[PDB]
Amino acid sequence: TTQVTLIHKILAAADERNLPLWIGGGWAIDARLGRVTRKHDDIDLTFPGERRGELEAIVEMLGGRVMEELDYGFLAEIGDELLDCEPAWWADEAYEIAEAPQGSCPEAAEGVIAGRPVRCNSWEAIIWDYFYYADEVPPVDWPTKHIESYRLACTSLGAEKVEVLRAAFRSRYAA
Ligand SMILES: [Cl-]
Ligand SMILES: [Mg+2]
Ligand SMILES: [Mg+2]
Ligand SMILES: [Mg+2]
Repeated sequence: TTQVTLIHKILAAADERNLPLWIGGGWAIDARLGRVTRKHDDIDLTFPGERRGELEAIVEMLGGRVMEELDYGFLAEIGDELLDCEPAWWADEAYEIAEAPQGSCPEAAEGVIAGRPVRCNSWEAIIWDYFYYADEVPPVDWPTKHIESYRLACTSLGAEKVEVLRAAFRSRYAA
């Protein structure tokens, strides 16, 4: 239960600092479902961009380090575990991931991990990121774990909403 214990430690330290953090990616799907559905390669977090130093301080306090700087976030390691961290920026009434559908970082805790309520990115934000992935790697060539996590997110949001979101993504990035 290494990752669950680590998620709880990170969120405890963030709560103490009044620092909201959103679980993202595959763990966000499992958190919203309230069920662990597979083994996860890492823990994805969305953090307030202007408070990055506070997240880095949590990482250091837990004995980890920032490992890799990305174009739109950073990777950290704590022990044998990887954190894939991306910023969200204040947009008047909420934090938002750049270019994501509005509502990407809801204020209420909408998931549960091992009995703990947790903030997590919205289904629309979760699914939106798979759309970027489809432009990168053809979906027919996706690892089955991604195919399965995608279809689970789409079952949870519903086919109607997913079709409309996909169409909006195509219109956004049409050239
Ligand atoms: Cl950043
Ligand atoms: Mg991940
Ligand atoms: Mg990741
Ligand atoms: Mg919402």
